[PDB]
Amino acid sequence: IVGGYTCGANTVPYQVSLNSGYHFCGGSLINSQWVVSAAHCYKSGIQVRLGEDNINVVEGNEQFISASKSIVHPSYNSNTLNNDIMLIKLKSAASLNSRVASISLPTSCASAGTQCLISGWGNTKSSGTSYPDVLKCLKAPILSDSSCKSAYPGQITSNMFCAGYLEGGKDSCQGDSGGPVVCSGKLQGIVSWGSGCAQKNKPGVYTKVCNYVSWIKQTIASN
Ligand SMILES: [Br-]
Ligand SMILES: [Br-]
Ligand SMILES: [Br-]
Ligand SMILES: [Br-]
Ligand SMILES: [Br-]
Ligand SMILES: [Br-]
Ligand SMILES: [Br-]
Ligand SMILES: [Br-]
Ligand SMILES: [Br-]
Ligand SMILES: [Br-]
Ligand SMILES: [Br-]
Ligand SMILES: [Br-]
Ligand SMILES: [Br-]
Ligand SMILES: [Br-]
Ligand SMILES: [Br-]
Ligand SMILES: [Br-]
Ligand SMILES: [Br-]
Ligand SMILES: [Br-]
Ligand SMILES: [Br-]
Ligand SMILES: [Br-]
Ligand SMILES: [Br-]
Ligand SMILES: [Br-]
Ligand SMILES: [Br-]
Ligand SMILES: [Br-]
Ligand SMILES: [Br-]
Ligand SMILES: [Ca+2]
Ligand code: NA
Ligand code: NA
Ligand code: NA
Ligand code: NA
Ligand code: NA
Ligand code: NA
Repeated sequence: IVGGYTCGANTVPYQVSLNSGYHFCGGSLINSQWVVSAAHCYKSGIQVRLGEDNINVVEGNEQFISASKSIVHPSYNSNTLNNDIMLIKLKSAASLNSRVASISLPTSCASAGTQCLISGWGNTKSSGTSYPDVLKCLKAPILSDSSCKSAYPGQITSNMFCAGYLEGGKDSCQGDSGGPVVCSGKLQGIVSWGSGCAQKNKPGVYTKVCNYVSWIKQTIASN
């Protein structure tokens, strides 16, 4: 997250860190058994880390649970990043509490102009590199589909939206991938892609979760 703020420990209780020896992506806890992330975050060997603030220090509220199954969307295209969503089932259920909690799925899509909260452990610099140890947060608006297309001609599908600031300076970044965009208490987006981070006229691009609710629910029901 570039241009954001320190969230505070456990103030984003649905935020997960995906670990394969090191943090590599975010995710969102949607019930005790299941996490939603980006398909481009797929790997074998995922350990889901819940209750994290400092990802490098045990602080006492963590739950470390191996993934049993990873389900990449059937129509995921890694060249176009269309359908950039994956479900991860936990080998055992999380213990839900005030610091480890699920985020509701949307019953309709959110509109342009809606403020959302985007969070993660990704890079905090637009030119440089610098990876934080504690969770970072950014409040940002959903952009118009027309502004999004104009920013990334030929690239924005019906399963994508933009959020952030056309001026630059405030965006998600590398290492935030797979994490949440929450608006009015519902998971509306997954950190998916962009051109660099926090560049002018290059806002973040997010998977449009509302298009996937039926697939999420049916897949959880059957797995
Ligand atoms: Br801060
Ligand atoms: Br739940
Ligand atoms: Br401790
Ligand atoms: Br486990
Ligand atoms: Br299973
Ligand atoms: Br397909
Ligand atoms: Br590819
Ligand atoms: Br292709
Ligand atoms: Br269990
Ligand atoms: Br507990
Ligand atoms: Br607690
Ligand atoms: Br639901
Ligand atoms: Br909703
Ligand atoms: Br809708
Ligand atoms: Br917000
Ligand atoms: Br910062
Ligand atoms: Br940093
Ligand atoms: Br729009
Ligand atoms: Br276009
Ligand atoms: Br909220
Ligand atoms: Br919330
Ligand atoms: Br959505
Ligand atoms: Br720039
Ligand atoms: Br679908
Ligand atoms: Br749906
Ligand atoms: Ca920790
Ligand atoms: Na990929
Ligand atoms: Na644990
Ligand atoms: Na495609
Ligand atoms: Na806003
Ligand atoms: Na830090
Ligand atoms: Na399309």
